[PDB]
Amino acid sequence: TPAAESLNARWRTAVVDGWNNAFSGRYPFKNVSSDASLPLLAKYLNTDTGRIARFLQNNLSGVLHREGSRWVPDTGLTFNPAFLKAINTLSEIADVAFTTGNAGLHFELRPGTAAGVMQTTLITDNQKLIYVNQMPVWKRFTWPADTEAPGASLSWVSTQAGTRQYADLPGSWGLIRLLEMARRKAAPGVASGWSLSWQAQDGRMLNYTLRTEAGEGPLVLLKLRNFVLPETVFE
Amino acid sequence: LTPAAESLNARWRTAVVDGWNNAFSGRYPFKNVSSDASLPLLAKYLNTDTGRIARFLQNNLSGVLHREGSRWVPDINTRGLTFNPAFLKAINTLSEIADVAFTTGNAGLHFELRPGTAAGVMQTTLITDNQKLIYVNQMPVWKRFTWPADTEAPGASLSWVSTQAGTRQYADLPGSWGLIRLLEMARRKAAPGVASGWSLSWQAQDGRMLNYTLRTEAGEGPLVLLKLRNFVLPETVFE
Ligand SMILES: [Zn+2]
Ligand SMILES: [Zn+2]
Ligand SMILES: [Zn+2]
Ligand SMILES: [Zn+2]
Repeated sequence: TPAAESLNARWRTAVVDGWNNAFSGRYPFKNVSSDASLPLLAKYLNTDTGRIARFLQNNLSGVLHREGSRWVPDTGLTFNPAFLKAINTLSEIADVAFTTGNAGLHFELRPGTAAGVMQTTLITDNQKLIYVNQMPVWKRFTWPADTEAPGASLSWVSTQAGTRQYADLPGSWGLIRLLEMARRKAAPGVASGWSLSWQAQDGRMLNYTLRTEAGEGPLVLLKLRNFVLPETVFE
Repeated sequence: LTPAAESLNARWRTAVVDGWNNAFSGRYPFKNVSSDASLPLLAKYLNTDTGRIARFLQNNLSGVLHREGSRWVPDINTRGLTFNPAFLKAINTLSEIADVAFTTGNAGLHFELRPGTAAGVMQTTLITDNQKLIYVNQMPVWKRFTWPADTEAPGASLSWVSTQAGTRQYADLPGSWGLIRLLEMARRKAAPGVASGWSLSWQAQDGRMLNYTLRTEAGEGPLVLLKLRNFVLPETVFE
């Protein structure tokens, strides 16, 4: 219908044009060195005040409704399935990582053990976890955390060598780039838990368990890899 | 002090204090007024490592002042050079607030509330940034809240139902600081046998108490923002 087509043009002018100008050729969308701006991303995907949420409220209130964090179509106006997938992916990321109106989440890590590993050191935005042999406990982390030098790093001591660096990933997305490198799987019998494993250069495993406050915690940001904001709302 | 101390004080006012006062004079929480201070602008000044104040300290005072965790300590005591004690107290108050409420580089913290009971109170409704807690004297549970929480209409409110009347409003405080304005009104004391807990009580207009227990993640949680009430950023670093 003409109303549907005018809405598609408005969606590009009000939202998509600016989204692509901000995030083209930026990590996490692409595996590149240049980082997406977290405050700019918040301005687009904030749950209630973001540019996308406001567009949905101002133009689609009668055909699309919130169901907690989900966006559900109200039972020549058929939605582009890519548009529905995209807004649902962004609403899930906003619910986990942008609750305060800016990027910010908490999670906990518990260090694990591995044959031949004497020590592990994981750092994110100057929050350090050194594990040698203390009783393993859950350490709370914040992402992002205010620092002059943001980034994440991981190191280990083996039975064959002194301290070695697995990776040093600078920038506000350092933690996310590091998580992208881990082997990840559901933790057996751990509520909202994931077993993380980084295979170090000597073949040894650097093991941790991740526990979140909600959903996938920081792993949710990986849903932005190769993410495309559709240019159309209706088919 | 000496010409070097005076030049540094002048740089402190040009780089930091002039802008701080332009942003925050006659704004809540600094003054008990209707106009609200900007939370993103406040973060740009007091962020622990990246804030305008922290950067001034790093760029101009690295040889006479250093960090000890979240704290700022004089080394410094170079001959005839002495800090204004109000300057040291002020940066340490801001450091404490930043450590509790600005860990992500923007305003943001979590806390939990558990509702309590009072004679003649049949319901209480507490709302902050559209997060609602309705209590009707059943088995009490903890509810998690975030401040700020993204919403089109920020603010906080509290209402109650009593034996003498239906729903009454205790307060409706709009704006990003609504929760803080509401917490300011409560009687507060350490909770008996609750780790990092405070018992909060609002004395409603009918004389009945609207009781809650607050549990925080770190320090005073949202109560730390009350340290900004009547806060003055000193115009001088050195005497
Ligand atoms: Zn937390
Ligand atoms: Zn720091
Ligand atoms: Zn909402
Ligand atoms: Zn007061």
